[PDB]
Amino acid sequence: KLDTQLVNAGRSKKYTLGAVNSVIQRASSLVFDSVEAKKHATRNRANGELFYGRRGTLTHFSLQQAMCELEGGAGCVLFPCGAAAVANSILAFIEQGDHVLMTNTAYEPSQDFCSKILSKLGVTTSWFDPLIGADIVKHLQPNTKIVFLESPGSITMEVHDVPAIVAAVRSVVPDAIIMIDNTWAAGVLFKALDFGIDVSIQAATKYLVGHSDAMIGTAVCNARCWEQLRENAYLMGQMVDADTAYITSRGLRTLGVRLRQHHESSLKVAEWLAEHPQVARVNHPALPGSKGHEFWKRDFTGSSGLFSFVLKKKLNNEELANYLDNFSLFSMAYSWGGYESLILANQPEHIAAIRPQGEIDFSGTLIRLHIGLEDVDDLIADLDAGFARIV
Amino acid sequence: KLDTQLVNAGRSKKYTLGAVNSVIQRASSLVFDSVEAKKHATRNRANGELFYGRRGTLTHFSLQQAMCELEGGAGCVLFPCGAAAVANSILAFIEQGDHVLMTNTAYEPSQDFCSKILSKLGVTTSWFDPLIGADIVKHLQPNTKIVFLESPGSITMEVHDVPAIVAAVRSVVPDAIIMIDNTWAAGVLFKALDFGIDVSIQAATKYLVGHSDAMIGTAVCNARCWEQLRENAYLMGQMVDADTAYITSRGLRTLGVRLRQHHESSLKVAEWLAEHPQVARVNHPALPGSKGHEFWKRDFTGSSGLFSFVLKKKLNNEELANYLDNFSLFSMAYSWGGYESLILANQPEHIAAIRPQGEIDFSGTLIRLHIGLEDVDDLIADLDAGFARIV
Amino acid sequence: KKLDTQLVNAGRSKKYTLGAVNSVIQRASSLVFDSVEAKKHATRNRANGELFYGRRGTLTHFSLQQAMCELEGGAGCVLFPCGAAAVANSILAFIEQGDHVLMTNTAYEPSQDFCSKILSKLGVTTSWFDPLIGADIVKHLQPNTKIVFLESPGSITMEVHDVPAIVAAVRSVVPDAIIMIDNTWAAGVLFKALDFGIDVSIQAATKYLVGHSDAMIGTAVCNARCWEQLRENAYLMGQMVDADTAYITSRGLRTLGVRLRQHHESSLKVAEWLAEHPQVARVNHPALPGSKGHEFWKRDFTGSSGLFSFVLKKKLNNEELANYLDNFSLFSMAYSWGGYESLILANQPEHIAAIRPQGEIDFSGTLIRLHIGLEDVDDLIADLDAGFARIV
Amino acid sequence: KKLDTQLVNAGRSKKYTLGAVNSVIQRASSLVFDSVEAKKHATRNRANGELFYGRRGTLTHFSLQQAMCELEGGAGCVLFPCGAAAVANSILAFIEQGDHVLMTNTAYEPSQDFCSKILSKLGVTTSWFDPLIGADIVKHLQPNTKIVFLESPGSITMEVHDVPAIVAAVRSVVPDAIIMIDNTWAAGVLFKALDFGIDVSIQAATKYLVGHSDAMIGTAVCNARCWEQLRENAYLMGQMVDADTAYITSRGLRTLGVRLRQHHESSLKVAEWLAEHPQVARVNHPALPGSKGHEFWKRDFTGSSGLFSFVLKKKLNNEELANYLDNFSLFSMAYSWGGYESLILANQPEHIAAIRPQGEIDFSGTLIRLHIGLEDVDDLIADLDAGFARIV
Ligand SMILES: Cc1ncc(COP(=O)(O)O)c(CNNC(=O)CNC(=O)c2ccccc2[N+](=O)[O-])c1O
Ligand SMILES: Cc1ncc(COP(=O)(O)O)c(CNNC(=O)CNC(=O)c2ccccc2[N+](=O)[O-])c1O
Ligand SMILES: Cc1ncc(COP(=O)(O)O)c(CNNC(=O)CNC(=O)c2ccccc2[N+](=O)[O-])c1O
Ligand SMILES: Cc1ncc(COP(=O)(O)O)c(CNNC(=O)CNC(=O)c2ccccc2[N+](=O)[O-])c1O
Repeated sequence: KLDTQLVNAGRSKKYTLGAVNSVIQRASSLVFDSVEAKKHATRNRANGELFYGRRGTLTHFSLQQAMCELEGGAGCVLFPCGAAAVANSILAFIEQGDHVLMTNTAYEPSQDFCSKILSKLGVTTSWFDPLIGADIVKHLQPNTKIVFLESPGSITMEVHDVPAIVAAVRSVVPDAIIMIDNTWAAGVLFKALDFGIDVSIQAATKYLVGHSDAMIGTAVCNARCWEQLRENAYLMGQMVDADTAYITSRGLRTLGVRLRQHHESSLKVAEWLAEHPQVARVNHPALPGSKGHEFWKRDFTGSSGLFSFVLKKKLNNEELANYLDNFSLFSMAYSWGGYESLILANQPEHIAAIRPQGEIDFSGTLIRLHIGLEDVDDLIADLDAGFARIV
Repeated sequence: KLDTQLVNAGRSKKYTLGAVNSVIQRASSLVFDSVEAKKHATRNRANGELFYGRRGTLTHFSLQQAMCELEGGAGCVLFPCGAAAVANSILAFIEQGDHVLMTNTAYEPSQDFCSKILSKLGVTTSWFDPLIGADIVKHLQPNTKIVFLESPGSITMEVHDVPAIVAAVRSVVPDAIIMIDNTWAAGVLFKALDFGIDVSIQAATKYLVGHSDAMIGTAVCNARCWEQLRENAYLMGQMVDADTAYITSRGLRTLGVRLRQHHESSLKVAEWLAEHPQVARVNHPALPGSKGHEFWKRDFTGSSGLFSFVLKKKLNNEELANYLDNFSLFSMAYSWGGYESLILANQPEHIAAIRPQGEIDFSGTLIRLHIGLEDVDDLIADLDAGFARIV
Repeated sequence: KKLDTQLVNAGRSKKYTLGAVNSVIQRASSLVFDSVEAKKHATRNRANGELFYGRRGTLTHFSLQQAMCELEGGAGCVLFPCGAAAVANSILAFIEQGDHVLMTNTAYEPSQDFCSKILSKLGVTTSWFDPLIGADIVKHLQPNTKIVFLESPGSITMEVHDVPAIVAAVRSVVPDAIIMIDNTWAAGVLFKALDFGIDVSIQAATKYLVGHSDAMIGTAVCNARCWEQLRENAYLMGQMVDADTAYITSRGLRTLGVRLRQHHESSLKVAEWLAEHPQVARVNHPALPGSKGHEFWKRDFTGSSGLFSFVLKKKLNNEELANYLDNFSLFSMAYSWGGYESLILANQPEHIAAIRPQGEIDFSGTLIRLHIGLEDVDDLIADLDAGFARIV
Repeated sequence: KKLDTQLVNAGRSKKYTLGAVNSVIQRASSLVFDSVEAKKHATRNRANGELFYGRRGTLTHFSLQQAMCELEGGAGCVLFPCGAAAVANSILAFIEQGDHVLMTNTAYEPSQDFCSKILSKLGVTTSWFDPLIGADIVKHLQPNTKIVFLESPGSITMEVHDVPAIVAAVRSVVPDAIIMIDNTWAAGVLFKALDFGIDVSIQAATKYLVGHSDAMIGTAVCNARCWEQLRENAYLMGQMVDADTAYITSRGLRTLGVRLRQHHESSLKVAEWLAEHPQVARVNHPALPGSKGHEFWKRDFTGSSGLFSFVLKKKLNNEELANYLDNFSLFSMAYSWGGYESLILANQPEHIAAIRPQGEIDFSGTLIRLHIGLEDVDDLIADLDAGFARIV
């Protein structure tokens, strides 16, 4: 039923108004026909009645309903991009004197938000290994307000044991807010809220949009946390434009047919790479032997198309250039989750610098691939030609 | 030359590409043709070279150039709405232990951001009377990091003596960042940076857009402050979508013909109201006798169309309804700065609650009007019929 | 009740705005019927503003249509992908093989070319008339004249028709003719075509109504007589415009008064200054005495827009033309006009003689067409003035 | 080189993307010339992908056009505001008074109506042929036959043409005929019309190419023979589409393979289950044996999309029709199809007989047309199954 849910999510008649898709209602001012009307809207301004564009229009409410049904939440808070949803969801719950506990595999800007913004506001952050599981109790302080997960991890793709972490956190700091950047799973391949996580955050920019042309962050919250996140994010003026909400809603419609192709293609490339003479290791959550694969197999209902592998060699600059500058199909760029395939390289030194309190365990150049919707054999061909350029 | 500047602002060929208007480049991923290319973009990622959608596309850079030329700045930082530009421009400059000094006439959500978000981050806020001028030294602490102005003030429309406040602030706390919400002036009727203000902030939502259908905040910064605001806002993931940037750029083109009509019409209504038997006072910066009018006349090059007046009576609920529910032309709604005319009422109690460390000096119902582009005599007719409903 | 109030409010009923200030943007091809009964009711009202199929329009189209009928005083508005589409398709909707089309020889070139290249091969003939022919138009009417096509002011050369005299003459000989006008210069509002007994007022909404040179759309506002046939026959050619464009056009109306007053004030000031300039032979601005049909402009129009032309005393050679046109700081070379920015275009008399069928030109120097936008008028005059310095 | 790779990359050259993954959206009517020389060069290349005027298109149009020529193997793509506009205007671009149009009687109703209501009054006649006539089409050719109009599978009833036999027969008698096809069902890609010797492949891009039921656009991909005349004559009717829509259509291509594979797999599964259902008399799915022209589908197509129909054993009365159609949970009633969602439409044999000129229908029960979208196929079968329960 996921495919059916996706097609229908948020498409109530009060939002579509005769069309198939939600209307696009562009507004700041929302007009009250009367003082009574204005009073009614005012009491329901956080409850899907038209009140002010900053709180949203029909189009925003449609997307919010859809995200709440897809991720099993009480509310969905919207932001101009994923990095805004992370920074602002964390800010919404902290105060001076708090502690933040974040996976050391967190997306780099999520780490930087912590080390550069929070630290000057009297909030401390420390970090843990993604495979720590129930041993995360070691790192929990009496002032731990936030435990921030990302499964699979950015770049190196380690999958957490979420149930073990959650049980540990609840037993030691029940007041903590547990958050996850669940972008890799597009929110639907790993039902974070069903595991006792409080807030599931996405760079909706990625798979939800699906086309590399609109930026939006979402935070689906359980009932415990929705009001605080919603009201504090509002005080920060966080919102997303109506047209971007429309396009994200529209992305959901093909999310299933897309994710199934990204899964099938990326796993095939990964299986091929793992057997390649020029390849040291492959980090793909779906691949047997990858870090946390057991958790992926147990806790997820699918895979997306982002993963990485480690070359046997550490490429020098000339080799790096010969490798990356000559691809026919893979493009160099940041972000992922679109229809096209992307490639990026990270040297182990670069990764060592964004693994706080951790230790890197590879020495070759790491290549991150996003496998899009091109023919998978064309993409294999392209990688095979790349391996020839560096033998 | 303002009219000419507005027509041409940010319309360089590298942005328009053969068209009259800037292109609309929707993107998250921006592609690097080579490793060298990627290195060059990386060093120039805050300097108008394509790097990542979060930093912006051609369309964002075009708007940023235009805002910088119109307000005489080193840089323009973009946000999803005005409330986001205020909250995030202030956050960008504070740390735990700082003090914020804000006019007590500041837009309510700007005050709330302070009292509800900053206070829990160990930052204190206090407030001053808008007409305080050089006497603001009274309120300056050795830890005052931000002095936040809004001229004219929200709702009651008091105009600051900006030169006197700035001189006082500089002489006592030279390290302070002086900020203004300059939305009423659309940034161009009061050249805030030329007065020694560090950051000029707009709800671009208002006059810059001009049509009540796109939300966007801007912060034009001098060279002293641009980097910090830009980089810290980025760490908060602040941005605006490409299409909204396009539409804001497009708004500028008619900004002059619009503002001239809002000035001419609103002043005529104000002159009429000031002579009306049912009216106690009129708060219009352009009107002789209004609070700070002398400063407006000296420091501004024009007026917009937002102002307020005070009824001789304090309307009861039945009267409020009879008055507001029966207008033909004025609509009830929040925001302003569009092509249409709006009306809102505030009771003195409501205003008393958002004037921290101040004292209200009126007792009748306050009516805030936004005078749009309708025929001014039609709008007078509509108000005259409204006065008949409450005699 | 004044035009500015009309412009702000046109089309903005709550059934289209749904709480917002502007109409909603309803993007759709499929429109869903909740029941057989609902489907049957929508079928009955499919050309009557009930959601039935995207090709017939959505709420966003209905809003614009309502606003256009209000502004031009029409019974209906038919929408098209651009001005040229509204012209070609409004003519096509009323003709049959064996009909005759009578068109002003000052008509926009593609409108003439549609007649001469498309209609001719469908057994429909066209002839042309001088825009100042007035009551003597009777001389050009045939038994089979189906359409009389006006454009006032004319394209490029700006001649104003004596519309009352023309309309009275046509009605006296072929009362059942379809009289159409390309009313783009006036933006449908500075000249109220339907009050003058014209059947169809056509605009490239691309120009003034949109106002920003970034969307294309044609409109045809019809009296009650002609609406059904134009609408149904335009529908059979699949003519429509996208919902977003309809939104932007409605949004354009909002500032149309403040923009046109500026275009009027500025262009008139530039035209007066050009009239006094030694390098200028003649100025073709409808608002200016000595301009063809000025007298009809004064009587029949309530304003001027920003488009006009003037004739140089010299006929520039290619080198002087480049010198002149290549070195402007504020005027740009471009087609279209009706936007916020100022534009310049040169035409040699030989070029204009070639698109004046069955008529003669009245000038021999280089003709410059100006669009005066919203820039400072003195900056614009300084730019023009430096141009003259380049060709003395 | 496979279709999926093609789809992801079609039209995405750097001169159109400018650093982004997708083409830029260039909204424009005016396109600015920096000099007389630049203006002269743009004039020369105005139908050749150089920015000249918005009506000819911007970078966003050129990108789509390139992608369409690549996908359908054409020399050019002409763009139109909707499918119906691409049909009416592609036919109009090639005819003259005294020509004859020969069209399949299974052609989309508005395509027939254009012929019978518009072309007839311009001295152009039309006749119709059974979609299975194959090589016997020679029998319907006239000395003056200018156009032969195919649609395969046919609208509603889904009959597949034996295109090779038809094309060979037409070429043997009137080699200079213009053969056109409405190729919307195949999305231009499951049947490569131009490899079959057809001159013009027309789509309502509104359907599969856009894929989401929220933009309207027509395309006509032309061989080298026919491109200029279709393009220039379509230009004279002011035919274009807005830049944003062109963007969205190009963006639609990106997911067209993953969507069509799903539509194929799901619709085939539903069609097989319907074939076995007791309340079902016949299933018209091209992919299914016993369906008219299935044999030509198997030989000539590389896939199926999600649109098909089936015929009930009963002819439903009005009460049963309401009962059936009014109570679906996942299927919606709507026109158009080719989107992500599932749709249902009923037609009575009397309705279809009325739009089958010069031919007979082959069924007598109620005909149901299904669009199978991206929902779970078993959920869809449960919805259909509950429907049958409502009319047993
Ligand atoms: C898991 C996850 N979570 C949030 C975001 C941010 O979303 P947004 O890009 O929509 O703000 C992302 C964005 N990801 N982009 C990429 O992984 C590739 N880009 C980067 O790594 C990048 C780009 C620009 C600047 C800096 C970095 N970086 O890693 O430091 C994410 O991967
Ligand atoms: C001077 C100034 N500065 C910033 C903003 C906010 O910009 P944004 O609306 O684009 O976020 C505004 C927005 N103004 N809106 C209005 O004055 C009318 N609305 C309100 O007062 C309002 C609306 C909704 C909720 C609360 C309030 N309020 O005053 O508390 C502003 O006036
Ligand atoms: C009075 C009038 N009426 C209709 C139209 C057409 O509008 P559209 O551009 O929205 O189709 C216009 C168009 N105005 N455009 C120009 O002056 C510039 N462009 C051209 O003239 C042009 C452009 C493309 C192809 C052919 C020509 N031409 O003049 O032959 C008009 O001036
Ligand atoms: C094979 C084929 N070819 C062209 C078009 C037209 O596309 P457009 O809707 O983009 O013009 C279509 C249109 N498909 N639309 C439908 O099945 C639903 N709508 C209608 O049939 C309809 C709609 C409006 C007016 C008239 C009709 N009609 O069938 O007569 C098509 O099926």
